[PDB]
Amino acid sequence: MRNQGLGSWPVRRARMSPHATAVRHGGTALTYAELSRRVARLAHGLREAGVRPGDRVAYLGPNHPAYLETLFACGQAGAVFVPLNFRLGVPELDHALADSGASVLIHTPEHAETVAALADRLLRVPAGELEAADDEPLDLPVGLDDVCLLMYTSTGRPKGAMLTHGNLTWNCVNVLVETDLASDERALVAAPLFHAAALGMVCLPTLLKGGTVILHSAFDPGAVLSAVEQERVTLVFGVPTMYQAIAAHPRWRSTDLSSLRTLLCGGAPVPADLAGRYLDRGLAFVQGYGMTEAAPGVLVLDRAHVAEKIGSAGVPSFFTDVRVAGPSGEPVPPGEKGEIVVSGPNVMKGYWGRPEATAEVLRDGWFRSGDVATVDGDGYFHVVDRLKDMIISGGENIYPAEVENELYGYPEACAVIGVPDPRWGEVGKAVVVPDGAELLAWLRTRLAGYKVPKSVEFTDRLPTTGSLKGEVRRRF
Amino acid sequence: MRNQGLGSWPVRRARMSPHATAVRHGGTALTYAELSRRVARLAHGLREAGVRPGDRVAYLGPNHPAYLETLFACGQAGAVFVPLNFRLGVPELDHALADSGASVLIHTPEHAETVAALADRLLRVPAGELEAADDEPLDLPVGLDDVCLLMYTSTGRPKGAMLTHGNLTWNCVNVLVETDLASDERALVAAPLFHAAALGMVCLPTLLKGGTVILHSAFDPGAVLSAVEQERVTLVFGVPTMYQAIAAHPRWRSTDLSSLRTLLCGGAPVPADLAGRYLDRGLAFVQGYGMTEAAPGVLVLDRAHVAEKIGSAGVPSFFTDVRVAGPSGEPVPPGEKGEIVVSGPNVMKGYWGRPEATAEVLRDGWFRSGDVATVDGDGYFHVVDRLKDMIISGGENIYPAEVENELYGYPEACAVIGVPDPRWGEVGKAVVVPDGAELLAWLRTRLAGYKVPKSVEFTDRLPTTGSLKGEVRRRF
Amino acid sequence: MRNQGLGSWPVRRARMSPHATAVRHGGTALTYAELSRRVARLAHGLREAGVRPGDRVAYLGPNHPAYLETLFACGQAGAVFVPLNFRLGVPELDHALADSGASVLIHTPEHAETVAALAGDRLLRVPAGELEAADDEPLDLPVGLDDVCLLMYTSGRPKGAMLTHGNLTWNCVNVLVETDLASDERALVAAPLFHAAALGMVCLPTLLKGGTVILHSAFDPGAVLSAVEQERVTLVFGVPTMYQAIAAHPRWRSTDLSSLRTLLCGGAPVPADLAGRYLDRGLAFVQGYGMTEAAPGVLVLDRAHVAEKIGSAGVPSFFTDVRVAGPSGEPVPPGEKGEIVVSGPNVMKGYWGRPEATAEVLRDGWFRSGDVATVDGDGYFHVVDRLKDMIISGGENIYPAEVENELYGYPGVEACAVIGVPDPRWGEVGKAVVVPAAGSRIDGAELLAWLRTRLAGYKVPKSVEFTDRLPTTGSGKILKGEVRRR
Amino acid sequence: MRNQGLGSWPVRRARMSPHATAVRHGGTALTYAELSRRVARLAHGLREAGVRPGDRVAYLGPNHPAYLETLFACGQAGAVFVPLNFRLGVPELDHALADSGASVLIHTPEHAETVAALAGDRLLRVPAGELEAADDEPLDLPVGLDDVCLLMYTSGRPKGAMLTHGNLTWNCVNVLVETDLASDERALVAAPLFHAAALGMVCLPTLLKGGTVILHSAFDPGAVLSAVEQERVTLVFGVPTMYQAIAAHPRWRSTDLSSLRTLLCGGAPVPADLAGRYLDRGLAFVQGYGMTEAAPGVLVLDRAHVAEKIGSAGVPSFFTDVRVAGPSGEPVPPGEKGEIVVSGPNVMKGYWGRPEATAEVLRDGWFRSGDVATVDGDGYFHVVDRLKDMIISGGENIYPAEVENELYGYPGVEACAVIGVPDPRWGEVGKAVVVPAAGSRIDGAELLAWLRTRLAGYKVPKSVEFTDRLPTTGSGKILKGEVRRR
Ligand SMILES: Nc1ncnc2c1ncn2[C@@H]1O[C@H](COP(=O)(O)O)[C@@H](O)[C@H]1O
Ligand SMILES: Nc1ncnc2c1ncn2[C@@H]1O[C@H](COP(=O)(O)O)[C@@H](O)[C@H]1O
Ligand SMILES: Nc1ncnc2c1ncn2[C@@H]1O[C@H](COP(=O)(O)O)[C@@H](O)[C@H]1O
Ligand SMILES: Nc1ncnc2c1ncn2[C@@H]1O[C@H](COP(=O)(O)O)[C@@H](O)[C@H]1O
Ligand SMILES: [Mg+2]
Ligand SMILES: [Mg+2]
Ligand SMILES: [Mg+2]
Ligand SMILES: [Mg+2]
Ligand SMILES: [Mg+2]
Ligand SMILES: [Mg+2]
Ligand SMILES: [Mg+2]
Ligand SMILES: [Mg+2]
Repeated sequence: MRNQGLGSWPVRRARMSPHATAVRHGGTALTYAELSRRVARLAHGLREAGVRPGDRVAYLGPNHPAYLETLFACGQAGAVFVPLNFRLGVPELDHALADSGASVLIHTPEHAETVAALADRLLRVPAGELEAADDEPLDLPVGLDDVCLLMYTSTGRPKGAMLTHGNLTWNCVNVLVETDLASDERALVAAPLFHAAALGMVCLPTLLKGGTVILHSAFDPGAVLSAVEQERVTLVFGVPTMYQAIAAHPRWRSTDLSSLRTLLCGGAPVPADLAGRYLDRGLAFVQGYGMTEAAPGVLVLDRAHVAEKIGSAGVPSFFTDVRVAGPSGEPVPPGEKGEIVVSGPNVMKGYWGRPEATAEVLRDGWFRSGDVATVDGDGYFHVVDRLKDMIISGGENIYPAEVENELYGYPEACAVIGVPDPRWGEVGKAVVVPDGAELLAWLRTRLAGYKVPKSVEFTDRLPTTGSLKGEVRRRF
Repeated sequence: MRNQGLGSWPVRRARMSPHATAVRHGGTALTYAELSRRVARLAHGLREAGVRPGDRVAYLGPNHPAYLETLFACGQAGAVFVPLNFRLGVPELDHALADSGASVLIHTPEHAETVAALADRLLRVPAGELEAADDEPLDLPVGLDDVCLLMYTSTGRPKGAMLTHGNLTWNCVNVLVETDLASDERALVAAPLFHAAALGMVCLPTLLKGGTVILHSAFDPGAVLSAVEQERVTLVFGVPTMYQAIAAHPRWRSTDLSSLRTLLCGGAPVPADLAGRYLDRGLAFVQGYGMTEAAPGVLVLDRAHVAEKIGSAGVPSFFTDVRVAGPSGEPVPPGEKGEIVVSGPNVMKGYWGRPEATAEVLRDGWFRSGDVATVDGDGYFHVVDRLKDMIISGGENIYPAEVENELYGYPEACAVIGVPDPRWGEVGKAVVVPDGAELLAWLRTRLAGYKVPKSVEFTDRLPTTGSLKGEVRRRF
Repeated sequence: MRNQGLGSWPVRRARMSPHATAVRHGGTALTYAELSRRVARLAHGLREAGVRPGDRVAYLGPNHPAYLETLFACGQAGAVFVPLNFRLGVPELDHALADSGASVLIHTPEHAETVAALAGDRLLRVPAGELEAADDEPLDLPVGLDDVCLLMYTSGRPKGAMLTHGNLTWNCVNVLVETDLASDERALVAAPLFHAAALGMVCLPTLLKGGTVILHSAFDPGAVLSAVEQERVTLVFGVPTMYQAIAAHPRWRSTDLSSLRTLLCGGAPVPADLAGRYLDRGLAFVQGYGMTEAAPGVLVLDRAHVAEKIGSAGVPSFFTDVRVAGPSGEPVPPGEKGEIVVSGPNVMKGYWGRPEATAEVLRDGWFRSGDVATVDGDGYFHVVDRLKDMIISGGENIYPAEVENELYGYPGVEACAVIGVPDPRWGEVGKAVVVPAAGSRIDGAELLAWLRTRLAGYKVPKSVEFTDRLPTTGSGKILKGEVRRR
Repeated sequence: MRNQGLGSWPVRRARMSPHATAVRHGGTALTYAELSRRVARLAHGLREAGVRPGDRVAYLGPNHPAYLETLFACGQAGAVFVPLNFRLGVPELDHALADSGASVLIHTPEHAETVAALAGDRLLRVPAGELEAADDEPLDLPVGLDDVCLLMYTSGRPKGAMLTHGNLTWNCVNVLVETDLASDERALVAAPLFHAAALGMVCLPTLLKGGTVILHSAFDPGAVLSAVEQERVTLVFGVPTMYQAIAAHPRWRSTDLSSLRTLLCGGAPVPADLAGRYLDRGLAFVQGYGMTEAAPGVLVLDRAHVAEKIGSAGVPSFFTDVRVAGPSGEPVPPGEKGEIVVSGPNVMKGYWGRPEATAEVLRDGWFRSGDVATVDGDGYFHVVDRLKDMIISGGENIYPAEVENELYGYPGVEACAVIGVPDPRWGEVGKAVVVPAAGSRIDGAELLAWLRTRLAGYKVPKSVEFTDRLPTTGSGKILKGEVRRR
């Protein structure tokens, strides 16, 4: 078989479990054989619409069978898939389509308006039209080092992370090594497949294991609770906010959750209170740390250590290597702070048409996360902060997230930011929404003096749309 | 991490589950951390004994922790491991050591006599001596295309199958894709680790998943039954003969088997009667077809189809491609006979220092199994016979195994062999152990005339040590 | 340097010989310094026009600096170059553009009309020299030797040969190993650069060596002779028909040829007449055999061995392996006929979008030439015919070239071609198509009767049809897609 | 052909120029045909003696056909060649054999005693020419360009540079691109083949081009001159000390040097005296800079640019990238000092069994030269000193070569060396070690007092110790492991 990439997956799965159900969405159920044939038809269709090896095909739409069909079809046509972030403005879609140089944009009816407003040598086709009339799979030569997809990463305009067929395959291998999945898996995907997390951590590994991927086009806590008991979901991925919204809904206590085997949380660390609430209900989080550039898995905190290592990001996935390094590039003394750097077959080729930006951050197979961390005696990592947020005050490092985290012990939302100073170069400045007074004096009971902000401004709201933004700087 | 091969596995597993038990043998229990440190010490030890990248280290001994320690140590030293078949004569050991050019032979006390009789620029050291006094892992550069081990294949002298770190890694990925293993796996290894089957199908995948490998230096049906209930085994690999011996032992009915989740059978097809007996007891066989040259997995018949497709070899493992091909090299019309040929990342680099012999059988990534087969409408394969046993009679193919299989319906053991003929070029000759008469007339009720042997010789015993041999030819 | 491909060549060469003349075209000369600045301006320009890694850029025009600028600019932009046969009509160009999926076409002004008529909605049509951006700093995109450099179309429908950066780099290494080029070469490219021959055998190796490529937009033997003595050409590539026209020109005696060091001849063998005419003016041919799919070098017959091994295609280039194989695939009894099969780092990735057609001719890195040949005890290859021109008649093979060779011995046969035609008795039978000399009269029955004299009856065509002209390539090979016409 | 490595070179070359002389050594000449038969006999012989893929075979002896036979036979047997420094004592050879893990040692008869004293239990000791098997059919084992061809030991303890088949192949491509070699080269190898210079810059490229390698077992300027005029040498490699001894010989005027086309000089820059002495006999040096770990080519200063860019190490070879980097790793303000870092397919796999020492100097395919240098506006490199010879004195850098350069200007300083010596005030301070001319008397205090005249006080050594001779390499570089002696 000449196609070694994701394009071949539907065909390989169909030889193994043709009649097993692969995708559920509204009333739509696709078996593996139905997926293979629908993929082979869209591939031949992209060929006929003039798609050639290395060409980019964008998808603008929600979690939906068309997402996976476009993904596998691209692979089958030797093309590069581009899953757009469906929440972005026209200017931003335009930027993503210009940069990737997409030659075809496949979209769902609800985006038809927005698609018609996009900047003219792009073939914009509604999902289902482009599909052709052969349903025998193409077998084009695709190696694992060939780019499978461009995933745009939000300090500059967005950059396309080049994830190879190899990157996503080896990420799925990592998941199968560290988590226990089976043939009879029923995985609920209510996080977006346009993020590496839903796609890499749950969708692809469930399809590869011959289980069922249940897609929701939207996140609703209630639909997720109903889905869990009605569909007998074994496997869910979410970010803390999605598990917060689920636990907080009226039917949290009423819903039957005995079917859940594996609850994956990524994106950010699970707050202690949230982990405790799921634990109280018999549910333990597997916590993942990762990034787009690692396709995305890097560290796993297993359900056994979730309580024993509170707000650890965990240990390396099997085929990855992870270290904390200085600016010096060398490993730091254990317990000391440095930058998480990642290496392995899951790590990206680079940023699409940005080779210099790539070289700042990728070198000798090692990717710079932009995360400050410590490694404890047991090789468990502890994320401190974003290296970009770091304040330098009389040559001493201040991690806002440490100072912020103390401010939250005070009787809503806060940001600590760097501010020029005539003699220290930079000094802390707390921005707080509440009912006030100068209790920086409380912070002086809690922090190294030099870490305490020298000023505190009260406000009414902060740019907290992130679901906080360092545009707080702009309001110094 | 520069070592991408099996040598790195103990270190990667120890970052993940240090305190979980990896190996049980007599009273010996090794945790992953204990395995990593023991491996790092044997690696440094091999270095100090003058082992350099690409050097061969042989192991002569039974299933035992020293087997895995030598395997991982070789990998860690950038060396090539050579697991000898412990049942072979001195002349045959000599041939395997000459051909591989082993520079170190590590052995267990019981083989000390035999090792002292071996032909003088070989360093012969008992297991445990060579071990050194650093226990920090070496990180030498090892790629997946580097040879991990030489596995000798029984029509000529034995040939060393070069299995790369890549071959064994991708075989383990295949196993994790098609079978459901967990962190809490307890796998019994009473088949020899010097075969690709025990090593590739069970041992490596169980270690990679963070479970426990229970080794028995010998096959005893009784010890296996006791082991299953006393140790709570979830996972067993065997050949039909080993499952035949287990089911036939006094304590078959008495033994508690509720712990068994996955029963793997390989080597040959499970006789209907044997599959039925395990089924009657609630136990379903996953059947594997494979060969040394595929590291070794190729086809899987899952527990769901074990009854529905009796004596099918099954469908391709996910990352493999399998076809029946003519001498013409092309796929054959469905249902027609041809040679199973295998392709994929599990398939060997070639036979050690035999490039011409390799080229007869490996070409464009495709390996010739030497197995005649058919593929049915559902893509399920059916092994007919060994291409080498095929008889050509007036230009028509006779598969002895088909004729033999009819002879076994007659009221012990039989072989059908080719025999020169003045006008047909070759003709059948049945060799039977019983009480006789010429009931080739019964075969004429059952077979195409041209397939019926033209003569039948009765005998007392046949070379049935294989646990039949085409040395029956020699007694034409 | 992250770009290992041809896109990095102008920057690697500008570091060593910045002020040496790289390209001469009439009154225009680029130094290596200027080539690198122009290539980098065009690569930036292409990217501004939406060119991204793997996109296809086509060039329509003759031998021109813009050919080499577009080639190198594509590599620098991580893109794939598509050199179009500039003699094609718009239906054939439409096919090449659609199959390739070119999203940009650069053309010289004489193709403005052809370009206006192309099937194009998502093709940017650009006149050469209108996409030169302000930024002249070389881009350094990650490009490996296994990345595709260009699609070169075959003469079924045209198939796009995927030549990698490695394929073309290793062809140049083959040329440097077997031919003696120096930093003062003055190479005349009067054959088309859209063929592998001029590009791979003369153009790129000369640029690699810091030499001067002299381009002619067209072949005129009179321009070639003026150029050799005026420009002191050291190196020429041509097919035998070019070298014939050069020798049959009135200024062949008066032209100073003393500068000529290396005469490369490919496409077909040099007739004994041709060798003799050049021998007597001191000039010997290095004869090469190759194909598009080997980028293109495979065999060479050097000037030292043209004497004893007459009509040989010669011996393998250093990094290339060459064999004659059975219809099986297995090597043949030495002396007997089989197919030339080629292996090495010069051999293509496969045909673009045509994986099944690729697998029929490319397995285990061995390419099926479609050439029938023998190999002698000395490893010298002898090309007999094209496999697909074979005529099977009562289950015996007939080699038409053996028959055409005999037909040339008959008074007033100026050109001919023997094709397979269906027949119920024999499956196939030969038909001769013969072009008579303008001042010669030929009886069909006498011609056939005379062949029967010379050949086993099974080889002799059953019929003869006369014509004024046969379908010949720009070079002068008979298409044999005159099966269609008779 | 499954062997892509140097092991296949004798068979690839026997196909093209079988009867051309490949190697001449006094009265012995091998044709390419005979080299291939001998290499194949030895490869079979090695395998009979238990040599398998990846095993190490060492050669102890001078420049000799057996060097090249063992090299190519190792490749053909899938094995790794270990060319030992034949000037080493048995403790240093024992180290090289133990670190390499050689399981076979081929030696010429003059090393019979040294070889008898080696620490060996599992080493087969073999006299050259005693492992020639009957089978002369080339083996074709699978060998990739990334397989290790040879371990070349560094001058800590010696480190084994893993040079791949690719590394050495791509060095030869670099040589063919930048130097004008032809099939009639007659290359004199009077420098040792156990160094990368003679092997990679002259020997292998000449064999690739179907030329003749003329080997001398020893360097004697009188033999070199006789050989040039008698053998009509076209190509020579040497370090400046070899070219100095050749020019200071009585038969330099009477020797016909007219055959010389290419003079390659590596190791160190040619003094202005040397260039002038060769200029006046019509001869110009192609000057190369390189190291073992780049197989070894990196920079070249061609004869066309030796005039204006005096003391330059020149510009990068075509397939090699070269930069000056901060202690950071980042490129430096142009004109300022940093370390030469090298990238390209010629750069080694790493040091054998020494992955940590490798990672200190080799990341992202960039190798740290240990050379301090500047680059000018023209991309020409200027080597200043070795990084590890730097003297840090009150946190200021002192370049000893800048100080030794000034010391050479003082009456009767024949040789000298400046080393770092510990000091409590400044961390480090310089000490001069000076060899006086046999007929010169020098006051230490006056020498230092005069340096103070010429240099900032912080650069001037605090002490001077006199000696009769300094530790110099076979070439003539000062070891600087005279730190040990003073
Ligand atoms: N489990 C986690 N714990 C803490 N921070 C995390 C975790 N997962 C992701 N992050 C943060 O989010 C980044 C990933 O960004 P993205 O590629 O957009 O998913 C990481 O580099 C961290 O800064
Ligand atoms: N499941 C199976 N069914 C039938 N034959 C098998 C099966 N597994 C292995 N074999 C046979 O045994 C061979 C493997 O030999 P070995 O490499 O020694 O294990 C295959 O090529 C088949 O001939
Ligand atoms: N020297 C030659 N002698 C005979 N045929 C040749 C020679 N050079 C090229 N050819 C033919 O031209 C074909 C390549 O065509 P093309 O790829 O279009 O250049 C070869 O496969 C041969 O059939
Ligand atoms: N042309 C040259 N000019 C200056 N130093 C050189 C030159 N060629 C070689 N070297 C020095 O020799 C080193 C290589 O030593 P080796 O690897 O033992 O040949 C380089 O790193 C330089 O320090
Ligand atoms: Mg950039
Ligand atoms: Mg053989
Ligand atoms: Mg000029
Ligand atoms: Mg096709
Ligand atoms: Mg033409
Ligand atoms: Mg000679
Ligand atoms: Mg070390
Ligand atoms: Mg020396």
